[PDB]
Amino acid sequence: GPVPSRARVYTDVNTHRPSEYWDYESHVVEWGNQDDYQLVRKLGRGKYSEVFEAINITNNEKVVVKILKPVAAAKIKREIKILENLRGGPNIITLADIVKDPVSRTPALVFEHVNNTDFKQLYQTLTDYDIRFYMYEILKALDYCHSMGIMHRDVKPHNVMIDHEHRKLRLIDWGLAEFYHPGQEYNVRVASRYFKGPELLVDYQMYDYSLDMWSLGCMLASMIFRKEPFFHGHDNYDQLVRIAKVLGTEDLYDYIDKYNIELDPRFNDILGRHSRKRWERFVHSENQHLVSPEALDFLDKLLRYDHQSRLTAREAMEHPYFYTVVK
Ligand SMILES: Nc1ncnc2c1ncn2[C@@H]1O[C@H](COP(=O)(O)OP(=O)(O)O)[C@@H](O)[C@H]1O
Ligand SMILES: N#CCc1c[nH]c2ccc(Br)cc12
Repeated sequence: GPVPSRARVYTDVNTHRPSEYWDYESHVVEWGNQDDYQLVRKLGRGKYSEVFEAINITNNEKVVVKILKPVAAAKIKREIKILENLRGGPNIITLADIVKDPVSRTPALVFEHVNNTDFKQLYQTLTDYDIRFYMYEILKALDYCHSMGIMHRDVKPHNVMIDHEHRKLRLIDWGLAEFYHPGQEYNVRVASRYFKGPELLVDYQMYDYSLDMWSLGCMLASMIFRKEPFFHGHDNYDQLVRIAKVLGTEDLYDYIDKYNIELDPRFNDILGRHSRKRWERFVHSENQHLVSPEALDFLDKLLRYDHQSRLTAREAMEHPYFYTVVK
């Protein structure tokens, strides 16, 4: 069957921490006062929660309340444990409180509020310098969570909040985040379609932190090339074909051969034969202002089929693309 894999960094983090750190099922939730929060307006609803803007009446400060939908209790204790483990880390959203919602009878997670810049405005107006600056800020959050033995598994632009006036970034939505344990087989049904790594698309379960680096590369490619999304699959199968039209099929077959993966036979009639395209193929007069040889080299080192061959978050921070960013 498939050849096993393990991360090339932070392999041992969870074995050297006390069991209390990663055994989220055993964690006893400390409950706050639901009356401290007055809901103001609904911001959104997803598959797993309803999100509200609220006010903490003990300090008149704005907060965001995520009222979880009735779902596997294991998923909720996992998100809480990850948020508590990462609290105070660089650019990680702060979990302010946990209360029992009186209406839903389910947990409501209370987060610090971010006066976030509209997503469309960020996509349309961030400059070359701003993309480098904010990518460096995302890498601080990713190296922190990876160093803490956690993979986000849902890196995408709507999960990165920016308050552009204050040059403040936060990585949010840790509901798909998981503890990395070497040799563990994970569910491939994670991440959003356009940001799914090849490991998920070929059904390789022994993945690691490097899935987040693929997702980050998809975000960067969309931003620098002005193509939303960069890999625009009609479904999870066509998603791999879209990747193969850029990275080529030969490196894809070498990847599946290395890990002794059996490709779904559904791919035999749709994958075709493609050569790798040079990154300059995607440059045009409307994205030239965001492209540089350092941006392309950095992107090339994130967007690799072999998850073990991608830059780690800490190696990425060393890249020349960031030399211009004030530190
Ligand atoms: N900490 C936060 N500060 C400000 N807005 C937030 C915060 N967390 C989430 N939001 C906002 O919540 C809104 C609704 O999210 P939603 O689509 O319901 O999420 P999910 O899919 O996780 O349920 C989004 O527009 C997002 O920007
Ligand atoms: N794509 C897009 C827009 C966007 C939302 N959050 C971001 C964080 C960093 C960078 Br760089 C871009 C974004």
